Amino acid sequence: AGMSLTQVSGPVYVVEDNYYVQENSMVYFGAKGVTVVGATWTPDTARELHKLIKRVSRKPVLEVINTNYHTDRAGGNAYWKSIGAKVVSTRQTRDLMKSDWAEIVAFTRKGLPEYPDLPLVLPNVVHDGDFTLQEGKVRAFYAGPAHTPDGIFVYFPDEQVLYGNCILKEKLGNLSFADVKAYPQTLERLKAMKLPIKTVIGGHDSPLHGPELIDHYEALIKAA
Ligand SMILES: C[C@H](CS)C(=O)N1CCC[C@@H]1C(=O)O
Ligand SMILES: [Zn+2]
Repeated sequence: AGMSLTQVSGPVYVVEDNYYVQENSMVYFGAKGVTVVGATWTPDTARELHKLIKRVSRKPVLEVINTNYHTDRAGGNAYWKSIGAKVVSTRQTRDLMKSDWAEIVAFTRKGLPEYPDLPLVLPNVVHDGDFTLQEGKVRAFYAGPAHTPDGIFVYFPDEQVLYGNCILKEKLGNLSFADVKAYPQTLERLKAMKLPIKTVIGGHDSPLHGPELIDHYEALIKAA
């Protein structure tokens, strides 16, 4: 399918969005409502994800998390706002989106001319630090700059799943916005947290990996 929504563990699902360059996002099906992790590429791709969500649960989509300011994590925002979902991010992500959205849209369209020239749609729930959703079962945190200055991780403690965002993935990928020297420092700060992790979901390439994906990418970026 153009997009798939698949259970990883209990309420924790992975989204494979095959539009444009494949990106993987996540969904958490909570008792009172649904949390989307990563807005997907466009308002149309967001609508496609919502269609899949409405075959699994009738509960409202409460919020979407922009895990960075880039088009693959924030492009769907207009759609999510249009159906009453809050758009959630860190202060830094919101700040960078405000200043740099035009630039990232232009960059995206250089490789993907078919990609729409999307207007800015900012997060409207903006956090000064780390934050949780779903009564602490969805835990967003910043461990430093990497693929972008602002990219965050999302951890699901009950299921021991870490969403890797654009930070963790199989291939070196795009380094145009990256802090290449900070990248391994951020991955080491992450590993120093000693989170129980059974599964890491890569934000690009094949989603399902073990905790070793962290060390895999760390080795790649040190050689870049
Ligand atoms: C389409 C490009 C290829 S460098 C891409 O993968 N982008 C552009 C912004 C979001 C995403 C990324 O770098 O993770
Ligand atoms: Zn990405």
